[PDB]
Amino acid sequence: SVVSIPINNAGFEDPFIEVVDDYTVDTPPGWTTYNPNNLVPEKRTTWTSNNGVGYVGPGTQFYNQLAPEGRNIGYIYLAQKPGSGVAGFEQILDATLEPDTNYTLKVDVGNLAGTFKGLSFAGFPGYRVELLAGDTVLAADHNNLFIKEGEFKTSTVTYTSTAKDLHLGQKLGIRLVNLLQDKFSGLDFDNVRLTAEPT
Amino acid sequence: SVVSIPINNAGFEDPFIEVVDDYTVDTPPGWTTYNPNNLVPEKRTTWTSNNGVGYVGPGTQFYNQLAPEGRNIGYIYLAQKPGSGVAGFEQILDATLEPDTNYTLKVDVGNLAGTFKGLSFAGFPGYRVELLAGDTVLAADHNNLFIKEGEFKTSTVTYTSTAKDLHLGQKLGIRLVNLLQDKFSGLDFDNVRLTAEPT
Amino acid sequence: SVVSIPINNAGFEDPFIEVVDDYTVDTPPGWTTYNPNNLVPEKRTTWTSNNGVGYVGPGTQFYNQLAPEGRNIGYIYLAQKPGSGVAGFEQILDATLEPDTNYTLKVDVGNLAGTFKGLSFAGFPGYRVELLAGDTVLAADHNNLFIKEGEFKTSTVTYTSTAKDLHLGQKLGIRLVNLLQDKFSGLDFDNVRLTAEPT
Amino acid sequence: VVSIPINNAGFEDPFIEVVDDYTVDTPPGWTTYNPNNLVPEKRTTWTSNNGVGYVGPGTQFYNQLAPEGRNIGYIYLAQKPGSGVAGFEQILDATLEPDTNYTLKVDVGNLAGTFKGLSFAGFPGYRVELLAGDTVLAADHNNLFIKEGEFKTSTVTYTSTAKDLHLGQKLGIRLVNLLQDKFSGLDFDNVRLTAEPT
Ligand SMILES: CN1CCC/C1=C1/C=Nc2ccccc21
Ligand SMILES: CN1CCC/C1=C1/C=Nc2ccccc21
Ligand SMILES: CN1CCC/C1=C1/C=Nc2ccccc21
Ligand SMILES: CN1CCC/C1=C1/C=Nc2ccccc21
Ligand SMILES: CN1CCC/C1=C1/C=Nc2ccccc21
Ligand SMILES: CN1CCC/C1=C1/C=Nc2ccccc21
Ligand SMILES: [Ca+2]
Ligand SMILES: [Ca+2]
Ligand SMILES: [Ca+2]
Ligand SMILES: [Ca+2]
Ligand SMILES: [Ca+2]
Ligand SMILES: [Ca+2]
Ligand SMILES: [Ca+2]
Ligand SMILES: [Ca+2]
Ligand SMILES: [Mg+2]
Repeated sequence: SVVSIPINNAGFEDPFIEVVDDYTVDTPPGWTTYNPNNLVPEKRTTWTSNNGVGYVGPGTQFYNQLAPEGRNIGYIYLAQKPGSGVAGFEQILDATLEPDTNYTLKVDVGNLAGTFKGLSFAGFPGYRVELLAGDTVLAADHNNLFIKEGEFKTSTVTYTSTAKDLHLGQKLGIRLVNLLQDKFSGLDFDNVRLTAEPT
Repeated sequence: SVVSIPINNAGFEDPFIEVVDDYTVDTPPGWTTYNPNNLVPEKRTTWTSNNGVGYVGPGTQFYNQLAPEGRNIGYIYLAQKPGSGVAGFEQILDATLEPDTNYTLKVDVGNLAGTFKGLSFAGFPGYRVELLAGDTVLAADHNNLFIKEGEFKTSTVTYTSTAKDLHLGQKLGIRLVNLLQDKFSGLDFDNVRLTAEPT
Repeated sequence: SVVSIPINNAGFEDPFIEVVDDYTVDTPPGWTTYNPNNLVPEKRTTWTSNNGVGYVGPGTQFYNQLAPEGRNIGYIYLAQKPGSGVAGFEQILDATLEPDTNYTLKVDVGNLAGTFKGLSFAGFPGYRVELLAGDTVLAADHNNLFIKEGEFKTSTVTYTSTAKDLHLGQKLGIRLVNLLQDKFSGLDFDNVRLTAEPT
Repeated sequence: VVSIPINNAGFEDPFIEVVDDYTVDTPPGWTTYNPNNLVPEKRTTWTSNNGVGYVGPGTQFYNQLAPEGRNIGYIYLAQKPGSGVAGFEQILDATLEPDTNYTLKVDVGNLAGTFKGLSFAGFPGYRVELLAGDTVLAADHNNLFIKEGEFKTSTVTYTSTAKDLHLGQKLGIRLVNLLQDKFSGLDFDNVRLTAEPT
């Protein structure tokens, strides 16, 4: 009855990282950088806004737990001051909106904890998880969960299509967004799952 | 330890409406028209985009139930084509954002049903319910409930403040939004409730 | 020697209306609702039989002309099925029927045109314009003029009193009647004029 | 311009031999329009009545001969003004057609003089109606001023449209005495109904 919709690099496991708490600063394969406010430069450093993957592995300093799934999470970090805009990840899927279907989008959202190289990761920028059809946002979870420092929680976004939806046949999309509402303005995501069930 | 946050005209019971299925075309008292795309004119007619209150009482042609609370609901109707923008209701409260507090916003959202002499009320434009602090959207439910033709369902939006939140001491706010993602592009709200509970 | 008999609100200009195609749903001031079949309720809505005044200004969707006189017209719309009865406007004048006098009553009658979101204004219910003395209809034009969609035409009713008329000294009166013989079952009136002239 | 057929349109049936003589029974081809039961089944000279009258050479009642042929059709109502209305009705075989301008004409007579001590001064008012089914499409309710001893031609106009509700219903004619005043007799003659494209 309930069907899994394929998503590329849904657990950010690509690329493989060898040393715990190491990370990349380039867009994860299979994802695009959602950049409506042009906060993330094409060429990144550890100083600029950036995104990529990080290995949340045995004895990680940043969390009270391992990655929700496999080795890695996907992160978005924004250097600009709170209120300067939003950015994150986007992926347009091969699947299209079908009529009389219940879509359930689940993503794990992480609030980084601790102190590293004299930098405090206390605080949280807010998140939004969006399900798209074309570039319409069908349904979204704008920051409803409370996520304690050093944990992940599962966001759930749901849409139900009717027989005559205007967006039928448009490609489904997912956006994972750093709201940059506060500092520390890094946000982690993991284990994106999307299911469809005929109504 | 749960506390009610007072909201003016929270069930749109002002003004009194005498005749079932009658309605106003002016901003309900205590509310303002959220109008970021200027879709709703200053001077409204029965022919234009409009908002107001509407009596969903015994014998309603619009619903398979009465108003969620009292006699009336607040409606926002947009005449423009899907994707023209959004509009709805906004109210800024006296209450301010306090630390270590779980805020819970609930609102009933209505999908109007039926026909009238060639007019069709089938379909639904999408909703979003927002909790604000100042100009910031702290949390929002963007269209996650599926709502059948001729029913209301309760949307719940939640935010939890920490001790160090950047928006502490700013005025809480509520926005009820017609997404205009499809037609028929009327949307109803009722029974707005906001509670605050120390963590 | 042609004298014009004063009629209150003869051109439906009270009340003043700001917005083109806006309208009241209350009997126009100076008039009463002629309601022999009780088709028009005391409290009217968008969904009921109604009457009132309507602003036909530059840009109106209803007519290929402006109002015959000033800004406004007086309208009567009947929701009930054709054959259900008649309704409209009546005004009893201060003037009385005098002997050996030619009476000329003129009124412009409007047939609405067009379409609104599935609603059609195509068709016309028939009109009757009546000159009264007391409760007696002295003369009436029952639907003799062909009125094209989106235009007004002038109806003229004539009565010549003799020295021995049964009704001498009775109060003159005017009735503007929606016949409800077909649909669309709204029609409009404007610019009511009554003159008296010694024979 | 098409002539729509009407039976006994001139009230020429029945033939009357003596000038100013008359019948007191419903003219052939017509029915008595009687919504208020003012006219009895059995009529005398004292009751409300209807019939035909020979307005021939030297007629006492008019300044002219019948508008058409020998006879007119009359309606007289004995009841007091305001008691109601009565007259003649005929349903035709022709039915309402769209995009058509219908013109109904009838001459309407205001009887004059004194006869056996009765004054015919005054006039009850008239209404000429065009019908489709039992709907009055159009009517002249007493718009003409008719002088004592004259006939004047009443004209009733209706224009049909493409989606008229009454398309295909039988056309009909009513000639009505309004009983608004006395003397409360009313005469008609020369009923003509034409049709032409819009
Ligand atoms: C030098 N900068 C800019 C601010 C944060 C950052 C990091 C460098 N390594 C990191 C590892 C984990 C989280 C943040 C950083
Ligand atoms: C916020 N930033 C900036 C650079 C890397 C980083 C991480 C966020 N979560 C992480 C988990 C594991 C390793 C690194 C990061
Ligand atoms: C969508 N619109 C436009 C005008 C009023 C209307 C209503 C919506 N809900 C209602 C409930 C009761 C009465 C009217 C309305
Ligand atoms: C048929 N109806 C019912 C409600 C209003 C209306 C109008 C008719 N002519 C009008 C001219 C101007 C404004 C409104 C109307
Ligand atoms: C005896 N009565 C009472 C009512 C009218 C009448 C007439 C008798 N012959 C008539 C000839 C012409 C007109 C009227 C009458
Ligand atoms: C008003 N009444 C009642 C009985 C006869 C009648 C006539 C009316 N016109 C007439 C013309 C010629 C002859 C008789 C009548
Ligand atoms: Ca992972
Ligand atoms: Ca943190
Ligand atoms: Ca309410
Ligand atoms: Ca609906
Ligand atoms: Ca006017
Ligand atoms: Ca029309
Ligand atoms: Ca004849
Ligand atoms: Ca006479
Ligand atoms: Mg309150």
